[PDB]
Amino acid sequence: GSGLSNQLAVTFREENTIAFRHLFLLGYSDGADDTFAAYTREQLYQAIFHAVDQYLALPDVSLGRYAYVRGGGDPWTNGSGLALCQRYYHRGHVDPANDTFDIDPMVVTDCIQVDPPNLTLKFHKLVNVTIHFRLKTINLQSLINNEIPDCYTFSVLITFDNKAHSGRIPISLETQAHIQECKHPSVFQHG
Amino acid sequence: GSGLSNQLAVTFREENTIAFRHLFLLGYSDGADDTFAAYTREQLYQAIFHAVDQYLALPDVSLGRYAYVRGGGDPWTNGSGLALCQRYYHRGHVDPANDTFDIDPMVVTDCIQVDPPNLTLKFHKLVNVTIHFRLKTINLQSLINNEIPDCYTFSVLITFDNKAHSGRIPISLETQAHIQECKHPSVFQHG
Amino acid sequence: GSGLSNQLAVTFREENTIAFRHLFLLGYSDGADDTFAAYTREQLYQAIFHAVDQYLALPDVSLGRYAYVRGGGDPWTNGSGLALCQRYYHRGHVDPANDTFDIDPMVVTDCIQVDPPNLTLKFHKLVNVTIHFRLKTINLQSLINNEIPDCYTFSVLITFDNKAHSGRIPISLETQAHIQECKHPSVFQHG
Amino acid sequence: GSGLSNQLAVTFREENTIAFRHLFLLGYSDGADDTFAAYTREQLYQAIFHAVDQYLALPDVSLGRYAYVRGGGDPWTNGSGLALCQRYYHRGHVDPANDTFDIDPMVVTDCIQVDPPNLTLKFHKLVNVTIHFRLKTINLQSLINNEIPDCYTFSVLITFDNKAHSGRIPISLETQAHIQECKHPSVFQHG
Repeated sequence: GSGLSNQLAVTFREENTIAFRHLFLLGYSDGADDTFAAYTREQLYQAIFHAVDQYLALPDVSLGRYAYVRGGGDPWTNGSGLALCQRYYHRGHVDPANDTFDIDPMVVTDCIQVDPPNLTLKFHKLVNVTIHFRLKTINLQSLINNEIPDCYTFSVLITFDNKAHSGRIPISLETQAHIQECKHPSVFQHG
Repeated sequence: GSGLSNQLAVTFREENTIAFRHLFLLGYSDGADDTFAAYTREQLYQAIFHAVDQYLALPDVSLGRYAYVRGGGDPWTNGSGLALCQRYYHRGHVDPANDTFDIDPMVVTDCIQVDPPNLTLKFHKLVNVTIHFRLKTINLQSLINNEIPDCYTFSVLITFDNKAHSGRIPISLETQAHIQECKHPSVFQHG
Repeated sequence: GSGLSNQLAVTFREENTIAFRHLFLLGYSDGADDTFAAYTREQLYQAIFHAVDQYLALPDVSLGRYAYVRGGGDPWTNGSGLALCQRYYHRGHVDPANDTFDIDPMVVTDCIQVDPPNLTLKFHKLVNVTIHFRLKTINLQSLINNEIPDCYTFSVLITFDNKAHSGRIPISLETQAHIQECKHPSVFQHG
Repeated sequence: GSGLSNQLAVTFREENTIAFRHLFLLGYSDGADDTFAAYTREQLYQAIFHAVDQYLALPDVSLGRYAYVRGGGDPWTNGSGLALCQRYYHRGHVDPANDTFDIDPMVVTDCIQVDPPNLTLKFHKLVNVTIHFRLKTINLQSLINNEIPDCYTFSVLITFDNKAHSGRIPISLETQAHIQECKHPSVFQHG
């Protein structure tokens, strides 16, 4: 009943999240979560594009059934499903060879909008790169616990964090889950 | 003698089972048991077919000597060695884009019979896919403990579980062992 | 001095042994010792041949300097460096399909001799396959502890164990070390 | 403030160091630090060259911004960025086949100088091979803790250790960090 309903819901959120890591993170394998990172530019660009591409090809490859979500204040412009954002110092003259730098640390955010069916990164002044998108899905497992399937909206955030400017960029994927009743649920139930 | 006979028997069952995982599970490696899963359709189809194909090519690749078993009530029709079954909701209209669904949760089981020497999966309404088959083998190790080799029948069940409808499908292989005396065992024993 | 001399010697034996596993065991990686095994015939033949071939190509690929050893009662015939042995039941009619077998458990050992610069395995009656060879090397590290380098003879035994007849064949490599003074050691030592 | 400043600095040093391992060590993966080693000559030469080449291509592949450093007494001749050194016994006649050796254990160091924009190893008398180079970088993360970015000089030492003459050559990368104020730091800071 209820204690089970909660565990099933948490489990549903974790399983989807694990699925998202395998689908969107290039070269991801279980147990690699806090070491997973990019070390070269090619790796980073390959990781960034693979994630956007897997987002576009989702209906054709995923074992789940997800609906795209469009709109919202940040940072999806209208019509937008995926936001590929770039944060860097407004001014970042960095010259270790002469032991100097000149910096305006105000952070600028450039975001590219991608609507569900090119990028020039600023490495020396890059704070980070994020990929934001939402996916909706029905929680069918509920039927086993004799409950009406729920309506989930997963907010997915992939972060390529360069805040340490260490030559190592850890990559992570996190999800927030908004749960509500579906508009029209119908489960035939007599026999 | 006897305490050893039991441990040897358990060990025999576990070793065969581990062998089955390496032979029938595509991409399997030790220590991956409870994380092993499919995340895309291609992976899933590739996993399903590899298992059936390895079953067909068994006599030509295995380091063991297994005999195929035919018949039985469920779910082998007569003449059948391997049953590839599919379980899905009788009715499963699932539309997250419009927050609705319409479901008849009665489970339907479609099984394909494969006789020892094409598949269309229903992802949005798929409960699971199973592969059932039996293999017989002689337990020769018994000779070391000065015992007459036993006759084992291994019932193998491979499950691709989609009950969580999470986008992640864990894959597992389990075995049940039926043990009995062989019809005619002969071990020359004088010298 | 002496406590160090012993640890250095043990360490020398372990390092060489670890090196032997990487050189002679096909697909070997650290930490895989008690799970390392073959599951198909191709794997097994590929493992067996790779070991013999690496033995033949040793002078051209190893980071160490090993001398081959010839002779000895078992199982090197004279002129022999490597013995590839096969043990199987003198008689092993094994027919699980009809639940019978007929066995003469006397073990027969067929060994092929390979002299430092084809195989037909009996799977259903195979007890095991071994590869035996000896390598000599000088223990130079001794110089650090101000000692005269030692003369080591490593007896290497690789076993592909099928005694469980489980479809799984664990593969292992073990070494015995015979240590003695070298015939003529000379370490210039004035400055 | 200060407790954070220290942890951030230590973390900065560790992250850069981890980055160096992924960039310069051929085939490196996390968690492999004390087992990482070469077992054949090809592996060793491939490891040595990959490290030098990655040093030369650094500006084009790294996610960080490093400046090369030239000069210094040991072992960079002037104009030198990378020193590829070789240490071996002045005299090392090693003949295990006849159980003898003749050695002059005085160590000779041959170093090749590489200036930022062929090798013949002596395996039987090789003590080790080292690769020494320095890289400078600005510690930008400091801005988060409202501090002026620091000027770091990383001294990188890669060691291919053959002192055990065991056939196994462990490979490691270590760093020393020299920290000082930058010549001219400027961080605009009003708004």
